[PDB]
Amino acid sequence: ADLEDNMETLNDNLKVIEKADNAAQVKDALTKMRAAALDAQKATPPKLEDKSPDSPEMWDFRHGFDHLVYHIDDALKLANEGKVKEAQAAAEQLKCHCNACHQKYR
Ligand code: HEC
Ligand SMILES: [V+3]
Repeated sequence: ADLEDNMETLNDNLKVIEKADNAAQVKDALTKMRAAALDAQKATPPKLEDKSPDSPEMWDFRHGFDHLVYHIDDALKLANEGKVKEAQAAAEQLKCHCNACHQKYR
């Protein structure tokens, strides 16, 4: 999948999480989001296409996904413990990090 597919996967599963009826449903969407984040971490966003692959911008882009995954992994901990509401609030914490990378690189 390309970066656009990964973003729609992140967007769709965040909506799945918000509408979920139990924590296993949240757990399942979070794992799909984890996969999509690591995949997206390997892409070059179009705005940075003529930057060096070693550029500070490209490393900042990749590191935004590391922090997103960290957050996804914390939400997964709550989902595995059966705490549906806390895991959902944990998933909402992702949104500002989605937004901060978009502001720089969308
Ligand atoms: C950088 C570390 C990002 C993080 C974290 C998130 N997104 Fe993102 N997103 C990013 C880029 C560079 C782009 C442009 C994609 C392109 O190919 O030009 C996007 C785009 C989106 C979109 C629009 C996709 C499209 O059809 O063009 C969506 C819906 C989207 N992003 C959602 C999204 C969500 C929900 C995130 C947090 C879970 C998130 N993104 C994080 C870069 C980054
Ligand atoms: V954070």
